[PDB]
Amino acid sequence: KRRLDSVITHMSDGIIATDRRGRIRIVNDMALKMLGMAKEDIIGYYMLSVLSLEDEFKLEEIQENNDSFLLDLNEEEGLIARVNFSTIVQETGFVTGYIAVLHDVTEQQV
Amino acid sequence: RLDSVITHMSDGIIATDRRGRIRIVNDMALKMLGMAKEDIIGYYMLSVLSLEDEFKLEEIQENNDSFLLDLNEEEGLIARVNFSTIVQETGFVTGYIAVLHDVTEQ
Ligand SMILES: [Zn+2]
Ligand SMILES: [Zn+2]
Repeated sequence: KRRLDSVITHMSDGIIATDRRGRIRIVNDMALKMLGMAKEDIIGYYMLSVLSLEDEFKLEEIQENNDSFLLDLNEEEGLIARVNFSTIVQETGFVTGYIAVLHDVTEQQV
Repeated sequence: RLDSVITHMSDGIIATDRRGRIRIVNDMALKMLGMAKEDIIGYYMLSVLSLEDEFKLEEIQENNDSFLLDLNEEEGLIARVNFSTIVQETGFVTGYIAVLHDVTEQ
């Protein structure tokens, strides 16, 4: 996690944070609305499976500096999110978790 | 295959269906284009970008090059445009993405 670019975040963003093993342990309400899912169907499940990426992408491929993935989060309700993955790291460099920031393509700024 | 693509909050974004017709466009893309939403939605992305002769949808998947476009008349804006595909679990395309980078962008 050398640059902060992939943790640039806005208040309308969906946030997912996982444990050491990539299982969702934090998910904010916006992420649940983007995903059309319930917190109970999310907590403890694998982030990459919930994001429908488990067969094209694995945790090992989340690098120190990642770019973004454009995802169709809800085809049933026309939502494109640019998705920024990143590792969480303690004081000596070791991965303790993972982050997904879900940016609505149509999100606004000032 | 998942395309990884560089994006910034200030970039214009255009999203299209399988036919390449614009369905989603953020406010920044409309500012860069200098065009109104209702003249953009449902029109061909490559027409709105004036590439219609020099680029084709079929080239997007396999292409890696980004292109330099002059975008706004009596505003004269230069953008770097990156093309990629939207692909779901199956592995089959649901549309296409245009990312518009202002060249003076930091
Ligand atoms: Zn955002
Ligand atoms: Zn940019």
